[PDB]
Amino acid sequence: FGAXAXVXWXYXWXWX
Amino acid sequence: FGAXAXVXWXYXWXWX
Repeated sequence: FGAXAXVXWXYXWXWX
Repeated sequence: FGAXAXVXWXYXWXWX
């Protein structure tokens, strides 16, 4: 979750 | 992964 990877920001779901 | 939850910063493994 959040800023890095998973869901949120960076790598996976949500946004860059 | 990273800043939020999972492994890294915030909620789960690593650091606050």
